[PDB]
Amino acid sequence: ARSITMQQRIEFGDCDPAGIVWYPNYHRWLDAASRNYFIKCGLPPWRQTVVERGIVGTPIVSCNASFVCTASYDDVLTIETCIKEWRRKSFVQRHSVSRTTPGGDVQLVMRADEIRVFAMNDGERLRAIEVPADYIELCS
Amino acid sequence: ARSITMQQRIEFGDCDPAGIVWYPNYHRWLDAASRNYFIKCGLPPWRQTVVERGIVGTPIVSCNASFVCTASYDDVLTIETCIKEWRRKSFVQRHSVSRTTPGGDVQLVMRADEIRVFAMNDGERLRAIEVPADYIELCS
Amino acid sequence: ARSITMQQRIEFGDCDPAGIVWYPNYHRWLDAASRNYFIKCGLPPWRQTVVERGIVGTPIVSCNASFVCTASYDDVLTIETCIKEWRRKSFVQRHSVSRTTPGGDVQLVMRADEIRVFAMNDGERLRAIEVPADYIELCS
Amino acid sequence: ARSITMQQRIEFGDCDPAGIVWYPNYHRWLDAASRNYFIKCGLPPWRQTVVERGIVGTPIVSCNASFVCTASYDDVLTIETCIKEWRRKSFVQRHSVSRTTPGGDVQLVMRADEIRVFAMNDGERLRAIEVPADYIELCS
Ligand SMILES: CC(C)(COP(=O)(O)OP(=O)(O)OC[C@H]1O[C@@H](n2cnc3c(N)ncnc32)[C@H](O)[C@@H]1OP(=O)(O)O)[C@@H](O)C(=O)NCCC(=O)NCCSCC(=O)c1ccc(O)cc1
Ligand SMILES: CC(C)(COP(=O)(O)OP(=O)(O)OC[C@H]1O[C@@H](n2cnc3c(N)ncnc32)[C@H](O)[C@@H]1OP(=O)(O)O)[C@@H](O)C(=O)NCCC(=O)NCCSCC(=O)c1ccc(O)cc1
Ligand SMILES: CC(C)(COP(=O)(O)OP(=O)(O)OC[C@H]1O[C@@H](n2cnc3c(N)ncnc32)[C@H](O)[C@@H]1OP(=O)(O)O)[C@@H](O)C(=O)NCCC(=O)NCCSCC(=O)c1ccc(O)cc1
Ligand SMILES: CC(C)(COP(=O)(O)OP(=O)(O)OC[C@H]1O[C@@H](n2cnc3c(N)ncnc32)[C@H](O)[C@@H]1OP(=O)(O)O)[C@@H](O)C(=O)NCCC(=O)NCCSCC(=O)c1ccc(O)cc1
Repeated sequence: ARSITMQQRIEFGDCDPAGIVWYPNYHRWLDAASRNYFIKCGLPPWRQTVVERGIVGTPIVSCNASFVCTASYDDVLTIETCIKEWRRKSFVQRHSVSRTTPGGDVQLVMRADEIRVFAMNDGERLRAIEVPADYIELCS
Repeated sequence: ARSITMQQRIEFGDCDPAGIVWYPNYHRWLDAASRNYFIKCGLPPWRQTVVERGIVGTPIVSCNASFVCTASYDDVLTIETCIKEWRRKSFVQRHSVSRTTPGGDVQLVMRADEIRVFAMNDGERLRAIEVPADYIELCS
Repeated sequence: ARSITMQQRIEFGDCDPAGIVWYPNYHRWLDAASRNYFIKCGLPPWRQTVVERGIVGTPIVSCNASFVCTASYDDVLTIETCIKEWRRKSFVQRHSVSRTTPGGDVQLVMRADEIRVFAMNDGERLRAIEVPADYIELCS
Repeated sequence: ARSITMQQRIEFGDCDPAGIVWYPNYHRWLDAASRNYFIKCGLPPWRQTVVERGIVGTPIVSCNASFVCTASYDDVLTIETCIKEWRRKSFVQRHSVSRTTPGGDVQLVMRADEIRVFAMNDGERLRAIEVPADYIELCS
């Protein structure tokens, strides 16, 4: 499937007392990579979609993640994101995070399969919508 | 199993432009609840265990999370944490996050099953260890 | 002046590789204490004020902070917040952060004087407003 | 003085319910720009300096910041960092954050003068040291 890649440098503050990336940081990066995928695919920013069609973004409903090896500040991560499956109102977005050894060897760092949905805010109530056909086309 | 509960107030800054908790924040809270469980169970802080026995903490190796309903600033979350299963070097730590409606009704917000391990830092290399028997006893 | 106090526990993830609170975390806490002051003083949540009168919150325009001593996970901080001065469209909000030694001795950890304003979002443009008289009264 | 520049893209999660960058995020970026300055100037990473000479990094002792205009997700910030003054054990590190209008016009977003020190961890006690002469030379 159509894959988008992005890089992410790890900062000192992104690490814990144990000297490695504090895990919630990976989710911050996964969230940026998720949105980056759609922006690169041609969708407008949520600020615009909300005005146009009520779409506030793609909130997450489920996640399955695995942490394979550690990473630390100064490491440059490479994130590869694709849509694994289009369902009805949901979609599975896969992210593979790697880093390179000075050997030119690519090591898998972590991976996550996120299940998200396009949604609208009906007043205070979040509500999922069927995946827009036009969006599927842009992402194909 | 032995369950520990803790509360967490959601702050304005913990929310996104869509006005609800930005997901990585739940993982920050899950991480605090994970450690809180061990502290409440009687283990010493990692600062001390590292000196004593080399244990740096309990890094995460895998996670399965589901987001059931939204939450926003001023909501007070209740997190319930327990150890679901002791394996060899790993353990499954379950966290249930809820909030209360003014109806006195308890709504499930999110849940996560985290797989972690007790580990040591051998120089720059993180390494898992068999779950310490003494720790299993404190947590029982 | 009217002072509001709140507590904040420091978490493992709130610390850096150097084992102490990573500074941006203090600002997260200062922001929560700022809002907590207004909530405790009786103002409604911004979600409501925006609908009622267009007020989105109190964005920061300036800050002067000093870090006196370190803090780490498990330390319980005590934050004291007050309004130091009401200007025209701005106000100076002071925050004093301390922690206690087991000696019953209170140590100053950090302090910050924040300059904020009540504001509205005119479309995409943030705009400060004269401090509402009713708010000054609630905070007095 | 020797100035180092770096870019920073603002993400959806870096914004608050008011749709603009939540302030503590600027400090995260200022901290990365501070370290980036030293790395670019040729100092080794703190992981190495701590082993070699005990230097854990450059903790902050004071800060004076001003927020000039707002920024939001997708905006690309440009951060310019330099050392404004070398004192004895401390130094003043200035950071100027800007963004560009599609007009090719550069708008100042925020600025901060941070006062930091090179330090060591003597056991649990952080301690400032006289600025290393060799470091001053690398940064010149
Ligand atoms: C999102 C929603 C309102 C959807 O509920 P709904 O309108 O009643 O519709 P429905 O239940 O049919 O769910 C829609 C789809 O999700 C699927 N789904 C929902 N939960 C799950 C799950 N646990 N596992 C698998 N699929 C799921 C569901 O099966 C359906 O898929 P499909 O069969 O149509 O293909 C409800 O699940 C909910 O509120 N969950 C909480 C969402 C939440 O708070 N997530 C955490 C914070 S989100 C804030 C955030 O970080 C963010 C980031 C980026 C961005 O662009 C926007 C937000
Ligand atoms: C942790 C480790 C070094 C373990 O590798 P190892 O020493 O070679 O040993 P091993 O592979 O046998 O794994 C140990 C156990 O984990 C189990 N395990 C590992 N991966 C998985 C997985 N994906 N699913 C299920 N079980 C798993 C494995 O089966 C074994 O369990 P058991 O059968 O003995 O009961 C390696 O998996 C690794 O480095 N993963 C990356 C860890 C990481 O970077 N996590 C994200 C950041 S952690 C920083 C953090 O946020 C933190 C928070 C709190 C705290 O207290 C400490 C840190
Ligand atoms: C806020 C504003 C639109 C105000 O501009 P304005 O409408 O043209 O009005 P004006 O310039 O007269 O400023 C209003 C007042 O601020 C005072 N002020 C502004 N800058 C300064 C400064 N550097 N030092 C001292 N006073 C200042 C100004 O003198 C006046 O005070 P007063 O004499 O009326 O008492 C403009 O300064 C601006 O956009 N600054 C950037 C704001 C920003 O992006 N802050 C960082 C992110 S804010 C997101 C956030 O974290 C947040 C947290 C909590 C919350 O409830 C809301 C948001
Ligand atoms: C840092 C220190 C131990 C220094 O105390 P000290 O060893 O007794 O020495 P001393 O008081 O003489 O201070 C050293 C210098 O700082 C100057 N200084 C200290 N406070 C101030 C202040 N408020 N305003 C101006 N200058 C100041 C002081 O005048 C002297 O400068 P100089 O005249 O020698 O040029 C003490 O001030 C302290 O613990 N402050 C708290 C530090 C803290 O917790 N900061 C917040 C978290 S730091 C965690 C972090 O985010 C981080 C980020 C990056 C990195 O690489 C490392 C850490």
